[PDB]
Amino acid sequence: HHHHFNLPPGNYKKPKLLYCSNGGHFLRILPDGTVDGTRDRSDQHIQWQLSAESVGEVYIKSTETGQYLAMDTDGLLYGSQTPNEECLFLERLEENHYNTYISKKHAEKNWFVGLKKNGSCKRGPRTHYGQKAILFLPLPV
Repeated sequence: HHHHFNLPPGNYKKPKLLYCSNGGHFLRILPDGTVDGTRDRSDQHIQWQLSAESVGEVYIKSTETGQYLAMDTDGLLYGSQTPNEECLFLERLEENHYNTYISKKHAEKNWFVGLKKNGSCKRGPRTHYGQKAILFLPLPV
């Protein structure tokens, strides 16, 4: 393993909103695959269903569009129609409270899912332990 194994105390029984404390944005993915963050809780593209493939390994899927959140070879988040190795994330507890998501594919480089204060997604190499951009709080829908 290249990462710790502190896991968040929760399940995948129901869909969730992925709230980012950094700028207070909900993770969003449009039908065309555009990924970003919005503070509009009425938005119809911020609902996600997570599922575990292995303990601590999750798929993060848009309930509205059916797309899987994924990070590409350049560290850009995108929406994949079908599950692939770029769609798996290591879901972990952080600062004993939040959830972080590390790209399994690029785990050795510590590339995380993250949102800047202006609501734009961070590129993998620009993320790292210690940022508020990578801290999420799963909220009920």
